Amino acid sequence: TVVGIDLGTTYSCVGVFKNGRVEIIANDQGNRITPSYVAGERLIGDAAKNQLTSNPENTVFDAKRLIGRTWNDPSVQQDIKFLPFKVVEKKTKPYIQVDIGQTKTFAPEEISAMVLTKMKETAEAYLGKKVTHAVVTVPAYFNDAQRQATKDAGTIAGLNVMRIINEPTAAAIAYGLDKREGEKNILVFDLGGGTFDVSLLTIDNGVFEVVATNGDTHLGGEDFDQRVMEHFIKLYKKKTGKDVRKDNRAVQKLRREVEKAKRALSSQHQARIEIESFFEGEDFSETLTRAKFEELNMDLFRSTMKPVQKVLEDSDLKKSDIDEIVLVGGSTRIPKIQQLVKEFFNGKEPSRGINPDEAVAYGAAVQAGVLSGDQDTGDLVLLDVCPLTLGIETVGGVMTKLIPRNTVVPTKKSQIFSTASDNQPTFTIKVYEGERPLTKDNHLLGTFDLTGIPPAPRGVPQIEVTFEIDVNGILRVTAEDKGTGNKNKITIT
Repeated sequence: TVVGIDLGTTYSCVGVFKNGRVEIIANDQGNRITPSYVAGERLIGDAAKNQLTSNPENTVFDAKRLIGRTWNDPSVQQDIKFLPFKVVEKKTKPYIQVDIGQTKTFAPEEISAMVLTKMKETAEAYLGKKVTHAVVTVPAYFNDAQRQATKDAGTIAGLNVMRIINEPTAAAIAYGLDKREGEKNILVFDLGGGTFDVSLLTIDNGVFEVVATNGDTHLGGEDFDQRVMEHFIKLYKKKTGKDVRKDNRAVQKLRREVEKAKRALSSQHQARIEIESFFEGEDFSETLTRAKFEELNMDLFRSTMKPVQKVLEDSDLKKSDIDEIVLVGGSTRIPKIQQLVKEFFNGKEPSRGINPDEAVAYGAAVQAGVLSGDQDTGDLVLLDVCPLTLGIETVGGVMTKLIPRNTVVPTKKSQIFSTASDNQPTFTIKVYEGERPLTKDNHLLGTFDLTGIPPAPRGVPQIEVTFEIDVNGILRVTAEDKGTGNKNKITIT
């Protein structure tokens, strides 16, 4: 069976379509999203990320920033300034050098391969079978090199990447926006852990097109965490006099608490940050209000509107021209974000229902099912049918059908006719092809007579007219006096 994988900058997610529903699969730790992190032993996911504070030089993350790019790419030269691990050119490509005290050099797609191996190892456990096929998502702005590099990361991990799909397109498919009538302008607002992407999608009768894209490559949920961590470190110093910044474990534990507290503030107006051994055996427990969280981050929040205005004016659209707003990324749970977006679109409510950090993985899994042979319902048999309507002329030049259009061949169909006059001694069978009610508007294929009808009043004699089509398309029309056994036939080609 084939799975859907969201391979994100900061977190990755895996889903699958089974028993008429998509299932987002939790990992060994029970988390439905896995950090895109790799760190004597080799660690992948939550374990690797927990090591960052103590061993930054040899903890690899944000490989998606480098994948399928050249060393002299201004984006690469900019990003390597703030990455703690060693990035070196080799044949014009950026390579990551870490200490396993063995030193090793990894291509970005090799780090991504390890992350995909973990997501593959998450789905196999749940399903109880080996996973060999996947639909993998990429940002809409990815070029062929970045798409191929992502394909190669799947191949190294032992997956047949059937399709590579745009992240905004996958989000739209999760909300079933592909299964509506007419044309729709859709904005995708994607605020992830480390990246902000805005995408203007057009859908005209099932067909998706990415009109324009914008955002900020260095804005995400983790920037909101940093602002809160700053606040509580400053406050703890003021409350006590202990500076905590250089205590690896203190910052590690504070980050965990701020992440969970932030998520609670998406549901409630107050959350408690409780650390048990914060610094030198001292406990720390404080309340963070929603109001205080919003105050610390309001300028970051307001900055997400600027790229939204740019995609609109780059695509020659007004706010009014937008039909749907789809929210993607964990950070779009933040009530103030949803409030700002709604305010921006003069009272229009963004689309919600799917957990916004699972939306891309959900949509990937839907397309996965569409290419999955496991979802087999029932088989078809081709029918041989007659493309034309065949019949005979009745009193008044009326078209009486014996073989309707799309009747299956071979066939034998009989209808009973009688005389239109008292002691009528003969019938003329006039064979017609066409759809019109008067035979004058239809095509004559031929005629024959049936003579020697014994005398009787009108409507009393009983004649069976039979139309026979065999395999060759040979039409054979028979008229039989059922009373006597009198017969005549014609064969039309």
